[PDB]
Amino acid sequence: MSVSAFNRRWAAVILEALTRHGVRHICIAPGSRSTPLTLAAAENSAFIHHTHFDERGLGHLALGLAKVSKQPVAVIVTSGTAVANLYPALIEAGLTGEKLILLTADRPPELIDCGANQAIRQPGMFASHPTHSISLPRPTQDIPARWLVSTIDHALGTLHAGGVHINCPFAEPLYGEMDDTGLSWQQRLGDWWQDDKPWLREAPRLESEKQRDWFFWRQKRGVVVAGRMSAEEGKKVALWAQTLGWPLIGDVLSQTGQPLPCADLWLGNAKATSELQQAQIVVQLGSSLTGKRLLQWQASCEPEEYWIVDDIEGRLDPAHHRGRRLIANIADWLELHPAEKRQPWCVEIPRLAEQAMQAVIARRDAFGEAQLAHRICDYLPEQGQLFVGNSLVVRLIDALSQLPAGYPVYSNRGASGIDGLLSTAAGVQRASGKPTLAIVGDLSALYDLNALALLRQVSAPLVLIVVNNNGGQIFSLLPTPQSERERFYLMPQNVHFEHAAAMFELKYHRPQNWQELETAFADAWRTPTTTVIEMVVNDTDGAQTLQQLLAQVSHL
Amino acid sequence: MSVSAFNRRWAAVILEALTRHGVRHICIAPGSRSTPLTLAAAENSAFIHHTHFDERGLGHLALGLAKVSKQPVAVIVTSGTAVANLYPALIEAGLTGEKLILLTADRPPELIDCGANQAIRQPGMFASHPTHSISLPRPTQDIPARWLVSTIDHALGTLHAGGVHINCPFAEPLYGEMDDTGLSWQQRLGDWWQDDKPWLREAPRLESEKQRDWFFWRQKRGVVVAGRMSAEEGKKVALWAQTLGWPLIGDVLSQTGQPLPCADLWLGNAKATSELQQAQIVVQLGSSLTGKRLLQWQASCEPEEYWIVDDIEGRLDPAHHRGRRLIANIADWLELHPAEKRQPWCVEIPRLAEQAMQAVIARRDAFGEAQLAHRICDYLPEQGQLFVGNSLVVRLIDALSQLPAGYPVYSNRGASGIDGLLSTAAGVQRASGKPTLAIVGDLSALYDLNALALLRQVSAPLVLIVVNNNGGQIFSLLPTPQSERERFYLMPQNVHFEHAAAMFELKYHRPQNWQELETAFADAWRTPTTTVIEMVVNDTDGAQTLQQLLAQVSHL
Ligand SMILES: Cc1ncc(C[n+]2c([C@@H](O)CCC(=O)O)sc(CCOP(=O)(O)OP(=O)(O)O)c2C)c(N)n1
Ligand SMILES: Cc1ncc(C[n+]2c([C@@H](O)CCC(=O)O)sc(CCOP(=O)(O)OP(=O)(O)O)c2C)c(N)n1
Ligand SMILES: [Mn+2]
Ligand SMILES: [Mn+2]
Repeated sequence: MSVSAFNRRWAAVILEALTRHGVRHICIAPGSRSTPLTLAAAENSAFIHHTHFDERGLGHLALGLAKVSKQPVAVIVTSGTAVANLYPALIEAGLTGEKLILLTADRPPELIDCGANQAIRQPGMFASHPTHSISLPRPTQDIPARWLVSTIDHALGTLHAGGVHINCPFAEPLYGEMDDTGLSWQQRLGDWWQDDKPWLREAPRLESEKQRDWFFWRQKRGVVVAGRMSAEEGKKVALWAQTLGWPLIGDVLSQTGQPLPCADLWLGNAKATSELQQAQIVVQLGSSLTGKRLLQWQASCEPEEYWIVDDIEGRLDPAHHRGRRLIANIADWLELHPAEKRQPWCVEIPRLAEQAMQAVIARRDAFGEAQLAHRICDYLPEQGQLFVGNSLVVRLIDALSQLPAGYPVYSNRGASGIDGLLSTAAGVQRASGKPTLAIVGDLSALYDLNALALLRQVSAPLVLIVVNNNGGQIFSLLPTPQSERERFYLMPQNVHFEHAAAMFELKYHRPQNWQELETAFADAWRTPTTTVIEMVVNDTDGAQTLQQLLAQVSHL
Repeated sequence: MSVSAFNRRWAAVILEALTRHGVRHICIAPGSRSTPLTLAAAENSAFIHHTHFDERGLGHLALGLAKVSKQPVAVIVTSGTAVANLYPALIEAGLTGEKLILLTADRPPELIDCGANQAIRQPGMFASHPTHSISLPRPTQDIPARWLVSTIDHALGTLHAGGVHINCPFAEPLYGEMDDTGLSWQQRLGDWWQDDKPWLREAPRLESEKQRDWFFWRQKRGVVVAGRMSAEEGKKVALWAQTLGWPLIGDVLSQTGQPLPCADLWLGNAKATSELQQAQIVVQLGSSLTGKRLLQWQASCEPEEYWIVDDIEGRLDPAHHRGRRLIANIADWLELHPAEKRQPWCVEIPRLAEQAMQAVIARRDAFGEAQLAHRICDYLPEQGQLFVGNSLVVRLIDALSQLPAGYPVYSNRGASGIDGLLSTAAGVQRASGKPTLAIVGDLSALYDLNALALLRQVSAPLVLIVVNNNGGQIFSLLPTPQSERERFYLMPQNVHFEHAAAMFELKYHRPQNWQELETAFADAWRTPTTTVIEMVVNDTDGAQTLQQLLAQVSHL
């Protein structure tokens, strides 16, 4: 009888189904059409609920929660452009593997393509970007509940990685007190309601087999390249490479401890590339390599075989080497392909790497973003985590700093968007409950400005450093044309962030030197709140310092 | 020879072609991959160039420019999530007809699906929402320029309404001096380069035929419903209905002068709906009707025929009446189907409409948002335009005010998103150069908060009223459940906007009464700048006032 009640019973099956697949966090934006999902979510004691008014930020909040928790995270939005705003986070999840379950409320079929308010064509609107797409039918008791839960169970069970789009049409009436409509329909699932398992368990695992000729290849002159991986994996890779006696090129995202630091500099030295030409195999673990010199060396090197080990699917070598693409958990893969103690074969590169780091240390004093990057390991929160933004900061830390082995680093380096860094950082913090250092540029902070609202609720101190070099100064590093560079590339906005912090009642510091910066950090880590630290620097100093250090090390 | 040079020659053909189809405005966001497009655009003197750092706002800026200018507007963004951020404005354009030309830079095919930075699958990523989608091939001189310009001319030439997605892959190198690579390839177009017309002229017109039985139907008892249309159209429709003697129900978006105002109130009176039961034909011009009582009357009425005249395509009647869907320019359609002077047939409704307005007038004094809506006609800038936001404000103005005939009203009421209202208003202002009054709610202002950067550049005064009722109070009008209402619907953010204005160096007022509001208005219209006026009101007063006035008029 009651459409509004059955709507909520239908939605209740969807949300309860998700709890059987480890969904704990659910992120909700406001709306009317989403009522059945949102009320079902509110009533379900399994969930931790997060809310936000910007669906683009909401998507990135979910991304950050999923990134850290390694759990699928659900999102509820209403029909219309609210759904479209999830696209950026969905795309990034597609690339880096976060499991985002997007429950998107829709108008019923009778209200599509007839000029109805807030009604658009939603099925398939994210194209190939979701791993799974489910277009649910118009709710009816004539479709059994066992079908509905089975469909959700299939999507979640077979999900190796990435996003799921679950489009959810509901007809009005949406409101009214609940009667018993749909109760007997729900009760057809029997004691599944009191169970802790899915209705349908479908969970095939995707994994490459052991390479049986590894014991042959590990005897050769190899190189280990470490890309993005977990903090624990980084430590394991570091020990493994050391035992092999193979040089380890470690990305800022690797948490390997970077035993040959400043690779973006010493890879620019012909003596290094000459030595690396002796490598017969490269084993890369993880992906999304950061540095330009590393990506250039990757593109140029011609080992007999190039292997990439990672737990995400598809090709990961943009230079298309002859070799192997091995899908595996990195820690597991290392146990299957163990190192045996062997004499190191590289002689020149350790020397060069030490000289490179010394060159950077020689320039540590100036109060600039290159120096902040270089020294960032002095400001990492104890037992905390680092969220690095995109553009120059990730490149400068990668080139100029040596981050501690096993110290957790998080980022959005799939598509490397500057559109969701603050809201992602909020999710990263909330998921782990750890003190968090996040560092972003000024255009990045502006892009996701309203995410400062989310940063008013963190469970441990979060320091947000905004490096303000007045524009996108990556375009001063790149060889952009001088005539058009300022108006069409850099796009300086000539703002500061003191009033933004004040608007959201966040503590704010604008340190003018290292002493004030250290005092600001000392102040910030004291309370479970977000502190904004704006570091104002001269526009092109960071880019020019990198260029100068590159030139200096290349002549070593 | 030079890939960087040819990239720019290929892009130059694309941008020059657009100038032959009335594209004057181009909106550009920063990136490296977009370099060929962006430099080609920068070099082309036909364009007015706009920039912004948030691509979602950039899309809405373009939407606003197109909305007012009635010409196609181009957009350039780089590859990755930048592209995804254009979705909301593209969807809105699909519904209300703005011609947005989206030039989205892409990686070349060899860098897709191989773990390359900022490379995603872009062709088809907007699904069915663009009117036309072009996936350009990897640039090569082996494809003649005449094909490239012809393909663009086909897309723009046959564009009745809505967006065009032009995906533009470019391979590196992107930078480098221009040599003569591609010059002879371009010159194959001969003196087209000096012409003012397209290479291929393909411009069929889409239009319904004259209704040959109109002289029969115009003598029947009809009702005219006026939805969204141009300001000039509003005036013509008002005169046309008056001549026919048919009652005119005029939307806030119609600019008809609303001769039977407060329709959202008096349509709730059974005596009005009883009189309307005599209507044998309803002729609706324009669409996207605003008010609940009007949408409910539309759904319940059963005239012999229901006609909708509008210049956008497809079904526009969400109640699916037996009738006609007539595609035409509204002014042209009225000339093709002229009115005959006939005696008005409605007697009861004019009485009710007068009584309804008196009821609202009785409550004009309180300093609340309902009163602001009612009185807004008294505060319109001379020779200006109104941009009305979504949620309560558009509904309160529609229900409670009588806007002057022919006074331009602009809005985003296709999908009615609250995600781009400030940036749209910025585009609306820049397109017309007129003094602009924009009114939005607090969550709306937060959603598009960084668009205040754009409002730093207006060519005439813009007053931005932010109605702060601490949350989405439309969900206090809707029968949402009380227990979950605050956390999961209203989502109060408990902020003010004084610091937001200050951040972007915009004048700010927080008036405490009408005198102070009028003083703020007086100061604001004096300079070509944006003034922020924050009206802080009691959260649920506006909703409750509307509810009470509805009840009051229903009992007349
Ligand atoms: C949503 C979107 N849209 C546009 C872009 C293009 N884009 C970039 C990519 O080229 C960098 C990808 C990467 O890190 O590899 S970096 C950049 C400027 C950032 O300025 P900033 O925050 O002040 O920092 P700074 O440059 O260090 O001064 C832009 C605008 C994007 N990435 N995402
Ligand atoms: C991008 C997106 N995402 C979510 C929504 C859902 N949604 C609405 C639709 O229900 C209203 C469509 C309409 O106007 O017809 S209104 C609304 C809250 C607005 O709060 P406010 O600005 O403070 O104004 P107030 O309510 O008067 O206090 C939301 C969140 C949306 N529209 N667009
Ligand atoms: Mn910057
Ligand atoms: Mn509000």
